[PDB]
This record gives sequence, C-alpha cells and structure tokens, in this order.
Amino acid sequence: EMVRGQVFDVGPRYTNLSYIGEGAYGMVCSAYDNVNKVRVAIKKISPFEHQTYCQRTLREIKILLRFRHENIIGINDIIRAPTIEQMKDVYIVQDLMETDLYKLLKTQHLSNDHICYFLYQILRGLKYIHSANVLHRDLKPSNLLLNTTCDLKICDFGLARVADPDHDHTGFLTEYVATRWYRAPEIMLNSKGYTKSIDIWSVGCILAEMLSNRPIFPGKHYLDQLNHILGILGSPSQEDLNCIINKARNYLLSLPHKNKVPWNRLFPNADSKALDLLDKMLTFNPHKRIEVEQALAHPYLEQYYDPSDEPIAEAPFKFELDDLPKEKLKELIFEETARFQPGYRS
Ligand SMILES: O=c1cc(-c2ccnc(NC3CCOCC3)n2)ccn1[C@H](CO)c1ccc(Cl)c(F)c1
Repeated sequence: EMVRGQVFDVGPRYTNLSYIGEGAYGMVCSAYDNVNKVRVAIKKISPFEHQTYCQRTLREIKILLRFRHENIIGINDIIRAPTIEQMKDVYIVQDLMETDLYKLLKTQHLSNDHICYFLYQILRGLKYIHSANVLHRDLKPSNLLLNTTCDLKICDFGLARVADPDHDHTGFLTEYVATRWYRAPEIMLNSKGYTKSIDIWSVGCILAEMLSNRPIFPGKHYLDQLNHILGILGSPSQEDLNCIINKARNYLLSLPHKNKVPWNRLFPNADSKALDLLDKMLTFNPHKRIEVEQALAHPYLEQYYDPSDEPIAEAPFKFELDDLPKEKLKELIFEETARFQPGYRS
C-alpha cells in the first residue's frame, strides 16, 4: 500500500509500486496498471493546506484534461476520495516516461541530429499550447519528459496561464513566473508574464543547454540573471531600453558596456542554422522575438517541418483563480476530478 514513508492507496488497479521522486507537497511513483497491463506514473499531490499549491494543482488538471497532443503529457486517470471532507490527497495517473532532458544532459552530449528532432518536438508541442492561447511559463529541461530520441512530452502546467497580452503589470513579488535560468528579460524588467514570447525565450535557453550540456544563463538571483544575459547579448540598445517599464532602466545603465559575444565563439561545434535560430529565440526585445510558427519554419528544422502533421487546438482555452481562497479551489478540484469517480452523471 505505502511507499517507504507516505501511503499511496491507489489499489486494486495500481500495484507493484516503485518510488521516483518527491517535493514540498507531492510524491511520484511508477505503478503497474492492472487494466491497461502496462506501467504508469502516479503523482500523489497534497495541496489543500496552501492556496498557491491548490492553484497549481487545479491549473494543471483543467489544462491537461482539455489538451490532447503527442508532445504534451496527458492525464489517464485521477484517484481521489468520494467526499470533499475525506479528500486530502489527489493521485494523478499519467503515461510513464523513462527520463527527462535534465537527467539526460547530465550523462550525454547530444548530436546535432538529436538536438534537432528534440527541438522540433518541443516546438511542435508549443504550437498546440500557443494555438490554445495558453502559456506554459515554466519550460525547462526537467519539464521535458523522454522515452526515446523520437518521444518527448512537455509536462507540469502548474504555472500555465491563458495569454493576456494587454493586462496589468501585476507586481514583481505577486506571481512566480519561470525558473530563473529560463526567465525571459521582460518578466524581470517590466513584470510581463502573460505573452507567448516568454515561452520562446525558455526554449532558446533549452536549445543553448543542449548545445553545451550547461545552462547559458546560470544567475544566482535575478540581477545576476540579467548580468549573465547582458554578458552574451551585449548592452541593450536605446529602443530595447524603451521597452523597460519600471527604476528598472537604472541598474542596467549603471553597468559597463558589454559587447555581443558571437554565438559561434560560445558554441564553435554547433550548426550555423541552429545558432541562427538560437539568435532569433534569444532576442532581448520580446516584440522582435521569433514566434512558434516561424521557429518551426526555420531552415534548421526544414527536414521535420510539416504544417499538415502539426495539430492545433480546436478552440482557444478559458478557465480568474489566483484571488480565490484555498477552500473554493478544493471545491473546484473536487468538481474537475469528478469524471474519474463512480456514478458520474452529465
Ligand atoms: O508532473 C510531473 C510528471 C512527471 C512524470 C510523469 C510521467 N513519467 C515520469 N517519469 C519520470 C521517470 C524518472 O525521470 C523523470 C521522469 N514523470 C514527472 C515530474 N512532474 C513534475 C515536474 O515538476 C513533478 C516533479 C516532482 C513532484 Cl513531487 C511532482 F509532484 C511533480
């Protein structure tokens, strides 16, 4: 029943459990599915003591239950108690993946070819996300699940949002956007975490990481993060500085003049086509940044690009939840996971 410490209680359908990983409010195991006669992954999530944790759980369930794409992880089943009072944990059943891009980059240097097809799969998945008017907001190697060189799946839609390009600059300390190393400069400079451009920047960082087996911008904190970006891209132009909305223009104007390090000096063994696409993805100005359809049509991905085999969402996605108390989110999580319960009507 239990996996060395915490109880699982996923049976009688899910047996022969083995521990995978853990976090602040969750634990992941592999389990044998006695129905589909295959091994699956089960995410035990206990978020109900904290509002933000509830937001992330609900966010990922609503989005993954609506999405159906080869490069996006799905939700196969959800195990949860029959009453709200009894519900303390939520078990999310997903397809079992061998590993993730983070683990792979620790043991292997990827060939140009593999990188290429990994990049294509990420962008193929992203095209579906963006066509649904959705932003992942946390794209990074550990959120890129793998089985083979031909089987990649984007996971963890906890930070996902519907794209609202014309919305309030919220506040710097109000929301957690990307993982720092993959965080777009617009998020750090003028709190803009509701445009498609932020995801293309993350992908750019992932591409640079596949090319050298190390993160391109490993900042200690967000100012160090901007210093790292500036160290390669160079000191921003007057036009690029006009996009900075905040005090924010100050510390950048305080820094010495940094020249643009050429991509080929940073990555001498990389294909010039990959470095040309990397350049378009890692543009400091979000308005000048390459869009997902343009990245796919780039010459670097010409051997895989096929718009007739790249599915898009049937309709844009719609849900706000961030201002709701943890008790209402628990109620919404109960409603969303009701499909997987016995006796479910309508
Ligand atoms: O949502 C998911 C789904 C999976 C998942 C799904 C299917 N298969 C495999 N296989 C793994 C085999 C070993 O290598 C990594 C992939 N993983 C893995 C992680 N996550 C997120 C990432 O933020 C996560 C991480 C820790 C905790 Cl605690 C958690 F709740 C959620």
